[PDB]
This record gives sequence, structure tokens and C-alpha cells, in this order.
Amino acid sequence: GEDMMHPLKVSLEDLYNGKTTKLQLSKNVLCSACSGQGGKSGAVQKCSACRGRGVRIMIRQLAPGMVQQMQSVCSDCNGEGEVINEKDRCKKCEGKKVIKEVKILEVHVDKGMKHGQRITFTGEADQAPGVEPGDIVLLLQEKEHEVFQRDGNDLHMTYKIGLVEALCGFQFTFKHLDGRQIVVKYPPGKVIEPGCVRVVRGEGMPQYRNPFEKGDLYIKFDVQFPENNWINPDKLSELEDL
Amino acid sequence: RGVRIMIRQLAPGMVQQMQSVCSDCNGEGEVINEKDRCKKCEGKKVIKEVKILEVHVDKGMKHGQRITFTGEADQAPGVEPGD
Amino acid sequence: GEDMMHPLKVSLEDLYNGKTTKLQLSKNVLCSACSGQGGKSGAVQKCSACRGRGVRIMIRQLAPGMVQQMQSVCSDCNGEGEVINEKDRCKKCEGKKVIKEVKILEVHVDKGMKHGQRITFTGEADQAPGVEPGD
Amino acid sequence: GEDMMHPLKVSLEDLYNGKTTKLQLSKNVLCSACSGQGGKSGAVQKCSACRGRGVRIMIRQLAPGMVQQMQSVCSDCNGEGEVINEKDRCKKCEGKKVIKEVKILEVHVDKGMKHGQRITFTGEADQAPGVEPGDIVLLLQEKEHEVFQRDGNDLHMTYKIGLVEALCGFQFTFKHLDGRQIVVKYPPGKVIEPGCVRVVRGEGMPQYRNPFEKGDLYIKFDVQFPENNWINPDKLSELEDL
Ligand SMILES: [Zn+2]
Ligand SMILES: [Zn+2]
Ligand SMILES: [Zn+2]
Ligand SMILES: [Zn+2]
Ligand SMILES: [Zn+2]
Ligand SMILES: [Zn+2]
Repeated sequence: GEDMMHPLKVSLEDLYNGKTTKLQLSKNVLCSACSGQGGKSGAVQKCSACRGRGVRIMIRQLAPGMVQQMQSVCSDCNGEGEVINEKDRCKKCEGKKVIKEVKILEVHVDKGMKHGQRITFTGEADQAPGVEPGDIVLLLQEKEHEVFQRDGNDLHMTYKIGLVEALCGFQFTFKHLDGRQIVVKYPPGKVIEPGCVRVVRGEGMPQYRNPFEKGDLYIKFDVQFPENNWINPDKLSELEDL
Repeated sequence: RGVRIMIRQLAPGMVQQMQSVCSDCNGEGEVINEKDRCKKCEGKKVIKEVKILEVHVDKGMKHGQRITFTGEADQAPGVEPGD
Repeated sequence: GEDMMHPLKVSLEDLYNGKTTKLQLSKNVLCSACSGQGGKSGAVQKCSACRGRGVRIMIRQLAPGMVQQMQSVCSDCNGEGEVINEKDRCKKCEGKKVIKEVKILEVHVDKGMKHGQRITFTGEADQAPGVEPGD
Repeated sequence: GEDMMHPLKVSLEDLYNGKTTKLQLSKNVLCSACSGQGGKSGAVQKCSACRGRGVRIMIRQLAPGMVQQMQSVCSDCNGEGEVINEKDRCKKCEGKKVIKEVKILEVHVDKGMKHGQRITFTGEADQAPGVEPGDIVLLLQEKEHEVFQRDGNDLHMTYKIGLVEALCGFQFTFKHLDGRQIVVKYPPGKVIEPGCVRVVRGEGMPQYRNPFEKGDLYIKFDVQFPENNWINPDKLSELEDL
């Protein structure tokens, strides 16, 4: 049978911490009451309606002397070309050989898993009579995150700082993907240039299969200048001297 | 026949037969070479002409009163014109 | 369209406290690339294979002088009776007029709800061309 | 005849001020001594060497039993297939019907002309017997300029300023494409943000055919922060208060 592909939307926190989620899927299963045979041997009859074709040709007049032949799925066998009396299949499928069942799959998203990574559930796809079921393949879709951008195992963020912080040193705090508060300290007497990047080592994403190893966090600094007229002209001399 | 049956597919396995007036004889069922009729009608046996009728409305005429111009309607081959 | 019925298994604690749960369902949606038309007007062709029937009659010999005629869904149009070139529909449906999409429904189970109670999501069932979706 | 295309490399100053330049080109002209006839009527003889083919097949042995046939241009008629005795053409062409002459073209580059603009000299290409000459087409190629980048009729430049200049106002001078010194003044109490753009109106490129109208000059400001440790920590408080 055909494999079923489903996108699983995951956050950066889900990918960092790991996540177990329950996915509800509706799939075709072989009808438990007739084991797909549709019905008993000799219960399966040619649909009289479409004469086994699955489809009926309906004639719609558009104008006198203009008829449109439309092919419609046959109402009496729903396209199957066969009819099975309810008593021979069950009061479930309806000569269809399958029933829609709701299955809950438990999905494990491991630490450090990547965008586009596949989680396969073997033989979990749609069942059909005389067909071995395909797989359900979940495709991991990473959601955009407001603070962090992921590059492989590394994380990138933009942090806004004032001119005073950029020149005189600073301390700031942010929330990481595990919910820890990280305190970043930059010593006085070192300058942060506008757009410059600094690194916080080991505060990136965990490696897949090796969650003890992590990438790095790169912080791009956006240096905010003070507004128009922030200082009296008389004090510009004192600033120049410094 | 004057008409052609054109088949329009609506979907694979749904065909609509539409009757269209035949492009080649404009519904007449016959064709006359231009040289045999003229460069006017076109095997049509008639031409559209613009006629000016002078209409006299007499004093005291009533709403719904009829003014008839005899034989002034459309001409057709082998047909005496209406009014 | 037909309504889709799904059993939602709930515990007594879920029914007592109330519960919000996310249900992932796969449904047929109209193909965004051809708006169900399947393809452009005149892109829809009769399947040559089954001559518009959706099905092919395959002859299986059981023994010399015993042939079984089996009706199989036509491989070339997957039962539709029509074929649409990929370029006329998209590289998605495949002349099918629909695509399987995964939708997440947020389901609210209120306090005191009963066994057999129905929660309806209107128009959320399978879409088909020229058919208003069921619930 | 075929048109001759020549790239003319022009600077922004050339395009702003206008430029007259002399271009020396070598072209084929009809031989003044035989008027292309090659020679007198009956002076033109089939080349005996190549029997009128212009080419000779030379056999080079590569190994015994391996011969390479190479087609070479015929030495005796230089590919023409004909030979004209020197006395019948002149001591110039040599039965060639043309001579290489050096022509100087005066090229006018007007104010506001654009990259890729064509200057055509009609009938100035190579002459051949019984062929009307093609044109010489000069294609203007704008050279990169160290300070200014041109966009249509507008000019762009990057100007570096200190943090003090960005906050307290500044005055600077630059040399324009006409060689004028432009003094740009920015008033005190207005801030220049890093990477912000300002405009000096009417200091762009002149419009082609309308050199009284000019585009604008856009100045991107690159704000230079002071280096690491530029101020004593004790003075950081005084800076914060301002
Ligand atoms: Zn069944
Ligand atoms: Zn049927
Ligand atoms: Zn489609
Ligand atoms: Zn088919
Ligand atoms: Zn000569
Ligand atoms: Zn020769």
C-alpha cells in the first residue's frame, strides 16, 4: 500500500527538551466483521446500476440539441463496481471491505532532532484487501521561534543594548529553551561594536543521539544610539574629552 | 442538418454533447459559392437593407392604434412578405 | 458531503475537571493548485486505459479452459475514469482534484459532559469538487 | 558589412562633466590604387597553389601508416583563392583588394549618458569590394568609482563619522565629480543612527539631454564607535547621567 506522509509541527523547545505527543489519525482498516472479503464467498455481486464499471454516465441537457454526458461515481456501489448485501459484510463497512478507524500513535521527538527528519510507523497506513499496508511517515516541521534562530546545532539571537552598555560593559538575562535563566556578563572596558557577534559556548541545540554535546549560542548585538537632543550642547565638550 | 454536434469534456468520463449552429453554413444546411450568389448575401438568399418609412400620426389618434405598412416586413425566398 | 464520526476516549477526571485536547485528523482538501477543477478547462481527459470506466477487467487463468474475469481498479486513473496531466493540476493531487492534508482540531471537553455526547466541527469533513463538506 | 562593436571605458567624472576623446581604430579600406577591383580586369587569376580553394591539404605523418590531413590556409593567396600580380593592384594591398588604415574617431560623451549606451559611427566599419560598410558602435562601459556608486541619475556614497559627530552634529567636506568641494552640515541635537541614509538634493548625476536637471546624492552613515577601554570606568557614571 501507499505510504502516508504527515507534517508534525514542533517548536525549538520541543526539539531541545524532547517531546512525547499523541497523534490521532483516521485510517482504513480491514472490516473486522468480514475480514475484507467484503462478504461471504458468493456475497459479492456485480453492481446492476453501473454493470461493474463503478461509474454511471448521466446526461445533462444544456440546451435542446446540446446534451452533456457527465461521468459520475455510481451511487449504488460508491465506485467499487460491486455490491455486497449488508447481512454478508456487516452493518459496518457496507460491502466496502474496509472501515475508517481512529488510531492514536505515540510519537517520540528526541533531543536534537532536525527539521525535515522522518519518524516512520511501519505498516500503520491504510489497509486494503490483498494489499500489505504502507507506512505512516511523520515529517518534522520546525516552527519559527521569536528569540532564537537555529543553524544546525547552533543558536542565533539578536540582543539590543544601549550605547552606555556597549561602551561601559553590561549584564543581561534571557530564558533558554530548557526554561533556565542565563546571565550573560560582559566586562567593563571592552567595547561591543554595532552588529558584532559574541558566543556563549555550549548553549546551542543538543546533538541528535548525543544530547550531552551541544552547539553554541551566537548573539548579534544591536547597539541603540540615544535619541535626538538627548544631551545639552554645553556637555558635548565633557563627552569629547572622555 | 444546419447544426453540428460538438463534444465538450466536463471531466474524464463526462462528455457533454452540445448542438451548435454549423459555422460553415450558418444554420442554412446549404452552401453557395460567393461567385454564384454575389459578394453580398453569401449563399444566404437575403441581405439586410435599411429602409426609411414615413409615418403619419393623425390628429386624435389613440393609444394602442395600429399603423400598417403592407408587405414591408422581412422577405424570404418563396414567401410573400408580412406587414 | 458525508459526516465523519470519530470516537474520543475521555477519562472520568477529564469529564470532571474539563479538558482541552488537540486531535490530529487527515482529511481530503481541494487541491490548492487547481481548485479541484482537477486541471485547466480541457485538461481533463478520458482515461484511455479503462475508457472512462474507472475499472479494468483482468483475465486470470485458473486452469486451461478456466478463466476468471476480475474487475480491478484502473492503475492509470486510480478509479477516477479521468486523467489530468501533472502540469495541468500540479505536482500534488495528480489529476485527483483533492490532496490529503493534516488538520489539528482543538477539542474542548466541558465539565459534566456525558458518555455518547457529540462535539461537532461544522464543514470540517472531506472536501470534494462541487460538494459542500460534511461535519 | 558587419558592424564593429567597441567597449569605451568611461569614468563617473567623464559622464558627469562630458568628455571628448579620440579613439584610434584600425580598419580595412578599399585599396586606393586598384579601387578594390584587386587588379585590372583580367589581372585576377585563380591561385595555382590551391586551385581557387583558398586552402591546401597538407599531409603530416604522425607514424608510419598514420597520416594526418591538415587543412592549412594557402600560403600563395592567403586564403583568397585568387592571385593578383603586384603591378596590377599596387605595392600596397597585394591582390587583397583592401588595406589596413588607421582612422581616428572623435567621440563625444555627453553629460548624463548611461552605462550600456551606444555611440554609432555610420559606415565607419570595414570596407569590402561590392559590400556597403557596416557601422562602428561604441558601447559605454562605466568604470567603478572609489567614493560614488551610481543608481540611474542618483549617487550613493558611504561616509564614516565618529560617535560624537553622530550625537552632537558635524561638518564634513568631500570632492564632487565636477571637482567642487561640497560642505555638508548636520545641526547639533539631531542624531545620525548607524547605517541611516540622508540626502543632498541636486548633487546626483545630470540627466541625459537635460543636464540642468540632476538626481540626488544619498549618503549612508557608518558610525564608528570608540575602541575598547577608551574611557576610565569612573567617568561611566557621568556619561550615563547625560
Ligand atoms: Zn466488511
Ligand atoms: Zn455501480
Ligand atoms: Zn489539483
Ligand atoms: Zn482508468
Ligand atoms: Zn589594391
Ligand atoms: Zn591559394
